[PDB]
Amino acid sequence: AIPAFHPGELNVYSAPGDVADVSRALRLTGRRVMLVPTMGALHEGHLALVRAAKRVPGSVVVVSIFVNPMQFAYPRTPDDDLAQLRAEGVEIAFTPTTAAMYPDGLRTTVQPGPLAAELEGGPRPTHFAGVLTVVLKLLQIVRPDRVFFGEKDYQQLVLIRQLVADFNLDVAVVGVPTVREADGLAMSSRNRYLDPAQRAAAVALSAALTAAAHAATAGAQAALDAARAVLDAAPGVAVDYLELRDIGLGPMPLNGSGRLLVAARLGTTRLLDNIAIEIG
Amino acid sequence: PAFHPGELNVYSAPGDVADVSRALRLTGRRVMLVPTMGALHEGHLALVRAAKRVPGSVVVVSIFVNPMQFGAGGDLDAYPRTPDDDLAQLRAEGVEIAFTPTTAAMYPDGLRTTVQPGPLAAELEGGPRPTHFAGVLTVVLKLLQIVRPDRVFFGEKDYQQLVLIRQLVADFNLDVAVVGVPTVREADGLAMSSRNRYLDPAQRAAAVALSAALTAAAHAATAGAQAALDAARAVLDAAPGVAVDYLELRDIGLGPMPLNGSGRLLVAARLGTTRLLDNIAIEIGT
Ligand SMILES: Nc1ncnc2c1ncn2[C@@H]1O[C@H](CSCC[C@@H](O)CO)[C@@H](O)[C@H]1O
Ligand SMILES: Nc1ncnc2c1ncn2[C@@H]1O[C@H](CSCC[C@@H](O)CO)[C@@H](O)[C@H]1O
Repeated sequence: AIPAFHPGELNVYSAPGDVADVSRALRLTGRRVMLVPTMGALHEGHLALVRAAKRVPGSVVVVSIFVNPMQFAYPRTPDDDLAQLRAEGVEIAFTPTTAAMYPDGLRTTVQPGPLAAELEGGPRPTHFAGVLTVVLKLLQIVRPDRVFFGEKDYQQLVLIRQLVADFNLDVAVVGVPTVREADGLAMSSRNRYLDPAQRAAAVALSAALTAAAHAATAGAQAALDAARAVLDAAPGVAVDYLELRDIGLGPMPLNGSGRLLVAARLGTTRLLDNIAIEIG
Repeated sequence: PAFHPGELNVYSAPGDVADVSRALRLTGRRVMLVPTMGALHEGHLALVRAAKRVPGSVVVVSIFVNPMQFGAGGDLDAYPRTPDDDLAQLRAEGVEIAFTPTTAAMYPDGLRTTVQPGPLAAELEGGPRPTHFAGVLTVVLKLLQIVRPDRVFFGEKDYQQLVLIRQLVADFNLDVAVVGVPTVREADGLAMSSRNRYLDPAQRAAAVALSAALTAAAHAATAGAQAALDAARAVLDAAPGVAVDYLELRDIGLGPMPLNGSGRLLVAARLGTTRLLDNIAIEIGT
């Protein structure tokens, strides 16, 4: 017997089987199930995922809130997150416990391809296994038609595309453009940790990337050099990498579409950003 | 793509069987999946029959000699391929779908994202072959995603493989029921296997010691674990030219738990270059 679902209201489920049964029943009624995976502490960046999901005709939006210990006190405002979702007209929140997600501990897991050891995988060599493992599980629990990820974490988005292709998953992966503060800083929960000198310096990540994207008419080296100049003008910004790659994060082609990605530490706060680049 | 019912329909393209499967499921039919590497014998046909008896089912039998679950050199080229016989057997069984993918269609990016099994995969069959079960669970995952069956069928013969498939399915919340089917045996007890064709008359005669030892142990087990294990071992010791790789008594889930009353006794032995497996349910004190 299928759990209670009240249309037009926020329905919250903590049991994987409960959201699974409702998702299945809803799909049979001709809803298209959209999945928005989050780790809570929702800002406008996450709302852009929600709104992207909402605009699909027939959508019912499932937002998972689950702090996945496998990809690591993280920020935790449960009541506030649910209010944001309620305000957005999301009808399903999925809020499992760790015990619910991992009843048998870490046993079978996803091993990502080699890209998981590069870029963000340098400092954190197991982070992406954690991500792909919990993503695969949510996909199987919820069985969405489409799943939504922000372009801000571009490498995560690329690896999710690889997970979906590699395991023949029947879901469309949708990347949603980065939401930015008024000065271009990519929205992130971490931003609140920056002191005022750090927050002023943080602007150099996005400024560096936009410079590069416009410098790119003069070629790949001019793009990279323009980006480095901007980063070089910021104090207290320790660049971990600044790398131009093709859109699938392979080596950058001589001409064509690429992505430029940057990561930097401002004190104890690590920030990432990335931008589309067209070479020449 | 076309699907003619009451006939065997062979699809090579994953997209083709995916479309047909989905179409069938929407029309009411329940999809049964029986994954094989071909070279079918009566053991595989019990799997088919178990699938076939599920009411309203359509049966998909996949045939794919999965390069990822083989080590080098060596073994992959040596696995028997008898596809004419296979398809004929499936037709004779009233199976409606054979799925026969190419390596390129399954591994267009080579080994990129893969399944990493739990620690069980390092044990028993995994000992000499530490990448073996990653290969199996990777292809089984992909098959379940392509075919999206209601239930998937595996033999008890490869009992550790069954256990790990159950782990895959639990751990990744796969929406499929795993059905284990009892081992089909020759008249004397020899567990049916594609490997048996590599036993000459003498080795074939000796090979009965595997099932003899396990059934003796299952009967001796009223007298406890030591008695069960020592009975099996005596039968194996008395068998000409059987080299035992392992004989282990484990809990039914094979994992980080002690044996109590209920267990599984598993044997692997070499007859010349041919490596044979068998296992049996054990009840201690029963
Ligand atoms: N500023 C932003 N703009 C757009 N998307 C964003 C932003 N900030 C965060 N997100 C997006 O919000 C999601 C964060 S939680 C991801 C869960 C996954 O790891 C599995 O556990 C992710 O899709 C970010 O890329
Ligand atoms: N004698 C038997 N009785 C019952 N089932 C059997 C027997 N012999 C083999 N099988 C069963 O036939 C299947 C072999 S193909 C497994 C495919 C996997 O590695 C990924 O490609 C397996 O379910 C055996 O346990």
